[PDB]
Amino acid sequence: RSYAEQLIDTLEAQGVKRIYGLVGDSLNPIVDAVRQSGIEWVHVRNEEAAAFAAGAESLITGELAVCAASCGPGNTHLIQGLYDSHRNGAKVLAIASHIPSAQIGSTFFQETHPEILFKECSGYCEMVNGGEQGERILHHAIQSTMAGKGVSVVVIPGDIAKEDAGDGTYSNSTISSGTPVVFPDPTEAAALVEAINNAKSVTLFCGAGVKNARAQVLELAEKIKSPIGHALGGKQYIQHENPFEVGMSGLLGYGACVDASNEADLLILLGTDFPYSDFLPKDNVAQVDINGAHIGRRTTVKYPVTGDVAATIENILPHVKEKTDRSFLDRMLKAHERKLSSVVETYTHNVEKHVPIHPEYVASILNELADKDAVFTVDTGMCNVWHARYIENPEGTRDFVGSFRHGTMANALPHAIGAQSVDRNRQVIAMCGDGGLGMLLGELLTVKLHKLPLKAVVFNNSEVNFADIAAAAGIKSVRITDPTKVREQLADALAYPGPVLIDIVTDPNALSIPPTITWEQVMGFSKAATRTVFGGGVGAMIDLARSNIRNIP
Amino acid sequence: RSYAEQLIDTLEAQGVKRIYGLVGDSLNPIVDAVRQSGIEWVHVRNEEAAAFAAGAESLITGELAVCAASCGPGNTHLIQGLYDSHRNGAKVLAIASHIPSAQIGSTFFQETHPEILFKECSGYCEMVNGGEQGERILHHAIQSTMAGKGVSVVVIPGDIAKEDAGDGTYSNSTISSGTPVVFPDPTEAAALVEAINNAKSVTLFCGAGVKNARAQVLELAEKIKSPIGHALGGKQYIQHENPFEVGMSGLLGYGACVDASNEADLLILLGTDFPYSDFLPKDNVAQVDINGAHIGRRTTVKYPVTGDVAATIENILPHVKEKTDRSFLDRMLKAHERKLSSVVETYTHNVEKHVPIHPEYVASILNELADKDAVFTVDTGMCNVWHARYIENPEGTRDFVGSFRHGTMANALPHAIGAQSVDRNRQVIAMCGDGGLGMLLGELLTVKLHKLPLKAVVFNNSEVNFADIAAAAGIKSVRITDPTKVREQLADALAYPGPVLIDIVTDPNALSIPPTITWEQVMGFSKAATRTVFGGGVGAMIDLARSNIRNIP
Amino acid sequence: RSYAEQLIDTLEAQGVKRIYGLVGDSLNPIVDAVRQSGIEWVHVRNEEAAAFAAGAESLITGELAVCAASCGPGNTHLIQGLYDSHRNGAKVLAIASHIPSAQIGSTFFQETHPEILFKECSGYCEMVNGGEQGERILHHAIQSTMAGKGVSVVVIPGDIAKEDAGDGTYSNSTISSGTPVVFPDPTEAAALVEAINNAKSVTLFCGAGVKNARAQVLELAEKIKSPIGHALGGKQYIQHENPFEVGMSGLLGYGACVDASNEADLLILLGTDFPYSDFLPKDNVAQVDINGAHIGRRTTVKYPVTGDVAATIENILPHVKEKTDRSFLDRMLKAHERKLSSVVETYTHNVEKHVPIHPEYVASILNELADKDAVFTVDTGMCNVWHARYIENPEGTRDFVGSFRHGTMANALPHAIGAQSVDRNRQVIAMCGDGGLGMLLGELLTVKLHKLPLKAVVFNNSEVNFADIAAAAGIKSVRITDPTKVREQLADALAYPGPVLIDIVTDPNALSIPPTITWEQVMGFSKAATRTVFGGGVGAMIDLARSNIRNIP
Ligand SMILES: Cc1cc2nc3c(=O)[nH]c(=O)nc-3n(C[C@H](O)[C@H](O)[C@H](O)COP(=O)(O)OP(=O)(O)OC[C@H]3O[C@@H](n4cnc5c(N)ncnc54)[C@H](O)[C@@H]3O)c2cc1C
Ligand SMILES: Cc1cc2nc3c(=O)[nH]c(=O)nc-3n(C[C@H](O)[C@H](O)[C@H](O)COP(=O)(O)OP(=O)(O)OC[C@H]3O[C@@H](n4cnc5c(N)ncnc54)[C@H](O)[C@@H]3O)c2cc1C
Ligand SMILES: Cc1cc2nc3c(=O)[nH]c(=O)nc-3n(C[C@H](O)[C@H](O)[C@H](O)COP(=O)(O)OP(=O)(O)OC[C@H]3O[C@@H](n4cnc5c(N)ncnc54)[C@H](O)[C@@H]3O)c2cc1C
Repeated sequence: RSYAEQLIDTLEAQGVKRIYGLVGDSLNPIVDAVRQSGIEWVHVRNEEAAAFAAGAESLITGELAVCAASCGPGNTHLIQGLYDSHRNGAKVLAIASHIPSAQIGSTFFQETHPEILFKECSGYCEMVNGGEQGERILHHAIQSTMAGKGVSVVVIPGDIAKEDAGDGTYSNSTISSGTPVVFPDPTEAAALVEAINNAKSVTLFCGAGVKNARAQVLELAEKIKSPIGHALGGKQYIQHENPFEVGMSGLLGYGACVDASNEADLLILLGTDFPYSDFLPKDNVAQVDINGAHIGRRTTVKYPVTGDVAATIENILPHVKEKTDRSFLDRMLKAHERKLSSVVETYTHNVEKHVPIHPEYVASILNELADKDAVFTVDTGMCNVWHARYIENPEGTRDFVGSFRHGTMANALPHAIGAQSVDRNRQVIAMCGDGGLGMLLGELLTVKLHKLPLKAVVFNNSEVNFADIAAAAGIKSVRITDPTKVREQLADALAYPGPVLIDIVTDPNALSIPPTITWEQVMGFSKAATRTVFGGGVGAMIDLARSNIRNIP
Repeated sequence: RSYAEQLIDTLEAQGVKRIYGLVGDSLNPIVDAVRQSGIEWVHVRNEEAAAFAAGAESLITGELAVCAASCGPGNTHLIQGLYDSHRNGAKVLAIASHIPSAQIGSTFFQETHPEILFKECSGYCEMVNGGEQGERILHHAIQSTMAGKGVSVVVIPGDIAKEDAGDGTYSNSTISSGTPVVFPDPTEAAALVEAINNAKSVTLFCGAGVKNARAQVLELAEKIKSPIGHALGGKQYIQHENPFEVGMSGLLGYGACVDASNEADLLILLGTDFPYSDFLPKDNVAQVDINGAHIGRRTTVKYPVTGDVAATIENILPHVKEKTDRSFLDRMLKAHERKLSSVVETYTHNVEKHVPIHPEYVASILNELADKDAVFTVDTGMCNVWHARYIENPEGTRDFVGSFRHGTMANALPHAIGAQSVDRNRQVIAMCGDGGLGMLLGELLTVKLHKLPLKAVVFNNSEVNFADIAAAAGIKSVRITDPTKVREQLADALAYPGPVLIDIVTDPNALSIPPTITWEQVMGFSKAATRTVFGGGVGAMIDLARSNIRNIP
Repeated sequence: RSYAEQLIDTLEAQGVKRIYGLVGDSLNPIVDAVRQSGIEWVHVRNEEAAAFAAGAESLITGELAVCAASCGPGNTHLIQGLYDSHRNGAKVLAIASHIPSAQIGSTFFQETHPEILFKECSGYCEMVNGGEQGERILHHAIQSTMAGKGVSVVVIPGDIAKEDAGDGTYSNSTISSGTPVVFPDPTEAAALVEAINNAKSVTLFCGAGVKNARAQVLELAEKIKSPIGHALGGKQYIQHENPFEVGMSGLLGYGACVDASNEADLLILLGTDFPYSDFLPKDNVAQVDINGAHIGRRTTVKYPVTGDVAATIENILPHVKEKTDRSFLDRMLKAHERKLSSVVETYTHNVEKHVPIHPEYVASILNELADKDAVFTVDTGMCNVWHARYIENPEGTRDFVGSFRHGTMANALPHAIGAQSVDRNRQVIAMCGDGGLGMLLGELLTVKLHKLPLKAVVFNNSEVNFADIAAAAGIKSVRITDPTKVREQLADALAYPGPVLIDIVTDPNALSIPPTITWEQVMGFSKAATRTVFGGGVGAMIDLARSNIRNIP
């Protein structure tokens, strides 16, 4: 058998179910092996979508996901989605098909040196030079991404896919995909205990690193009476049913999070790399991170701790003294609810009758009507504001995929294609901005071909009729222009048993920016301390804020 | 004044009229300086289009063209178009806006290291670290691309655009954009004279390097009675009104070019880097190239000559003896016309009544109806076959832009946006494949915004209604399904004074591939000598073939 | 036969006589093929020396020179010498032996990715992946460096050297190594003519680009009565027998060059990339360079010309008007001789009796005693000052090799090993600094092994006895401590028919630095205009200065 056959057999034995990619001639031997296997080829019409779809699938499943591209220009289109996947921590293998080995170094038709292009967006990237070495580096690529070291790329000269397979020595191996339990160094954990016991008031600020530490964070918060704020990456895990909830920091922020973080005697950063330093205090900060290289990237950290959040809290809890004074927690919960109530009153008074349709009204209804376990994908831009302030996660059963770190546009539909491919019976909603729809046609043609029943909600601030474009491409569509019809039309679109594009004509003057917000602040290089956020209201998060006030002892 | 103001003033003083790009927040100071200048910002809705549009503009004008992108993901979208522009020899400066200098090295939001990504697709790529150094490297970037050394990239941390301008020392300089006259080394030129005088029969094979050498190539051919064949890059310059015409080599080839090249006593490669070595002889070859590093890249070369084609022929002509025997030239001209007549008879007999519409019928009519000075842009894929075999260049007044070397898909509309922006009164036709239309929407929205009257001819082998999609995006469209209506409907679409999308439903089974053509041959790594080309007919080129037979003495 | 045999046969057929390198196990197949060939392996004891020796050989012969290194750490030692060779324009091929192809991508023992390390110090660098492709990229590497495009590197996985040779298609080719004749663009040449005719006074400032243009530069100078100054790279070609000589600019400078350059109505930079902009005027400058990308790198250039210096002067001379007024030339020649006489009087009055020995006294005697056709190699540091101010080139028959652009230390003995290997009957003098002798032992052991009769002149400012070290390593040595014995002892050492190390105890307080020279000026980032040079005298150059005054009409 050939190396193309061995590559596909190896992926199949490891549980890979799909490969995303646009087929080109250099991939033909690999596509032929996939056709004879149990793996499904997912044909993306835009080559740039393949790596976002694989990234989104891996984020949903926790398992390896795979994308592929043809030689030269083909694998150049992997770069954006691989930066996004790599920064998001998605476990992706990219099969970068390459020119024939005989043409390397001759400035051949389509020739590139793909190893140079993926150096920053991967943990492992090597070229195959034969079947035996190709089997070996395929193992190393999978083992590197499954051990959490980043995206992996295997560059395969087209002709070598047809050469003989290796002998099986590396494909026979079991991949380590376990989660080690990382306890902190006792000296660092003792310094954190002392910092907490010496502080009269503590605030916890959580990011994506608290994903598997909800119970420990909440147990710690109840013991020391600490308000809990979050970065955007931690919103989905820690905001829901949180008795200590004080919102989010940054320009898309809300509530008393910036106040609680800067007024507490001690701030504890838990599993976060929140980059907007002008919102963070410097006086007295602790930071717990599983990657020690991340500690102190964003502000002065006096109590650094390398370790897992859950294992670190479990280790310090018997030595942390109970704080009976919750004056600070009560003050912050009250200020939090007043801040949310104030932005609702200032910006969304009688928003249900606003014409053209207010996007915040759409987001509020969308939060109510979407399924309790829906996946939301979020296009970079204004949709990040609507997700942050209106899309909630009751009981933690929704999933959220976006380009929160790499910040690239037009990611929602490619992410949704991967997320929807995991389970066709699960609802997937893609929040799309009209500006991020220049590549819409290829995304719709992929959705139509694979019958992926995702719901593309377009915040149309153009005038372009996206409902007519979707209908011409063979996709069911609806156009919403009257605010009194949003609930009815959205409920009917979300109930459609198939792919739908929902074209909602929204008000282009929605983004409210206070006169004090500068270009330096927007760009993230303003030094002066700030508590200023973009204008606009908030949604259903106010219900938890209000129950937390009623439950104050 | 600021460095952003100085950058725009410098480009404006050098004759730059447009900057192509998608505006993002990191570019705001530069966009503000453009607004107050005589330069027009051309807003591309797909960021990937900017570098193709600049590349196409530079190929048409011969002058500097400029594209720009916002930080991180933004300048990652420049890569495809910059590889294409760099390989095509287009003189492009890319303004790669970058994250704030204070965040470099902190894994900030959107952070990339753009210097690593452009190393292979540029001749110069440096980062600005202040206003004074920024003025200097802007000069060096422009001087490098104007001297023919490749694409140039200037990476500008967003905050530095607002810092003070340099003192003018480098912006005050005159750029050398001249064309030196490169005569060959007399020893190399003497060896070429001897090779020609010792050969009884000679064939010339021309590429893009004969652009300014038509008269010299034809004068040499008449003196030694040599058939003249071409690579695809040389078709536009040497095929028209050529009394020695014997067609093109490679799988998209036609006529007796492969026979004449391999049967002549001496083959002279003139200004070509044709990469399909299995079509080239090895026994006795000369090669003239202005870049000595390119000589002998593709086959055995015994008579290498570094120099300009026109200056080299002028230098050797007084020493080359007149060949009175034209038996070989006559045999090749006769075989050439029989080969063209044979493929017309085999593949396009009664093609005017073929249903669904034959793409070769569309291409033939398009060649007749398009203006004598039209620009054609060619989408990579089947449109390369139709351009090569049907779109002619009478009197050399048409221009052709495609991704002939980098071979990336979806280039036709981005190339056409740049070409059309040069002169709105000049016809621009974009030959689009239905597979290369996943990014169509953003291209149409740019064309609509700037009122660019290009004609997008879509070879629709899908069923998708692209005419309805174009009409929904606010673009005039027509749908052609009946072959007897192609001439009338195409003539009316080409006459429309504005942008039009022409959706032509064509036969998806057009590509004829002989059973002997292997995947190795398609991929370009088959070693065995070949004369086999893809099936299909040829167009109006047969008229010149037939006049050349009538003019045989 | 094997690819190792084919590589050596190919180099041998192209006239390669030596390969410099330290043999390691990964090179064994290549070393075995060299042993059975006419090529000599030159064993360098310090692997870092190999690339400097090849660079020096190529500078002396004008032909390809070759170095080799073993895998991993071995080819890492090529980098310094390859930056030096690449910047000096030496035509070098480096054979970078690499780990076995089966281990690539496995973090094997000694594994590196050598392609990344040579990107800036080469014009071509590719990896061999088989015998056929290896033959092809060997051709491309040689053709790139012989066409003047920079150093070339061929990376060869150790095991592939034992695989079968390619079929000969590329090794059968003739390499283009000719010198094209580059005439300027007539528009640029016309602007240069106008600038010269409108100026009342002109100064020419020449660099290494005037190597083959002495007669044209001197003919132009006589016609327009222009003083001729030089950068250090042009000293060896234009200073000797020059009736217009006005010295050198920069901190190591001398004479009226800075004055003549800044006081003339027009400055013409001819074949120079002199980097110390604070010594250059900005008001009215022309620049002629064969590489257009270099034009205007260093100051404002209003009259840029891309072209060869000799061809450009030949083209403009019939249109340049004769200037009969030589008031400026006479004033500059007089000021030049007064400046040289003044530094001799200020710094070297009675230097023949100075104790410890003055290095300027050593340099003056060395200039007199060395052969008329000697090669001088110059260690970076104080030896650059002594070469610049004391080592002359009567009739142009001496050669000079140094690290003038890359500026790396300890280059003199590795450069001298390559230069001496070209012709054992030609005198080679290496000017060594005591600080640049930490790697002396390996250099002496190579010189002893190959019986290279070079003369290592050590300016010993330590106390270390280098004569005793050389004697212990088996090399003839002499120690000079008395200034009255320098002439006699140096004459006897230079006459020794074999390698000699001459240990001269010199005064460590020789470097005179005026109180106005700042660290910014030493580092090359001071903006203010300057005419200040380091203290110290000059040598035999004063004889030409004085004859030029006597010959003033
Ligand atoms: C248009 C736009 C606007 C934005 N505006 C904002 C804004 O106003 N506010 C905002 O908050 N964000 C904003 N973001 C996103 C922002 O740039 C950051 O990506 C985000 O704040 C980071 O969230 P995080 O810290 O949860 O995740 P990450 O940056 O991924 O950090 C997670 C950290 O947890 C660590 N970790 C992982 N697992 C564990 C574990 N088991 N134990 C311990 N540590 C662990 C990781 O090593 C890492 O350091 C914006 C994004 C976009 C696209
Ligand atoms: C789908 C597809 C299929 C293709 N199939 C074919 C095919 O079958 N046949 C085919 O021919 N092409 C084919 N091509 C294109 C092919 O890959 C090459 O790009 C093309 O053949 C190169 O043309 P060229 O030699 O004219 O241009 P280039 O490769 O650009 O070479 C031009 C040469 O001229 C030299 N030069 C420039 N100016 C001068 C001067 N003044 N004097 C001297 N030398 C000078 C340059 O240094 C260079 O070496 C295909 C492309 C695509 C997208
Ligand atoms: C310790 C130290 C101190 C130094 N101090 C000084 C100092 O004070 N003064 C000084 O002058 N140097 C000094 N140097 C060297 C300095 O850094 C430069 O390397 C040197 O001045 C450059 O000389 P150049 O212009 O002749 O050569 P290059 O920089 O090599 O420039 C040659 C130019 O000629 C062009 N060219 C080549 N062939 C042709 C042709 N046929 N026609 C046209 N153009 C052609 C090339 O493209 C190039 O642009 C120092 C070096 C060291 C190690």
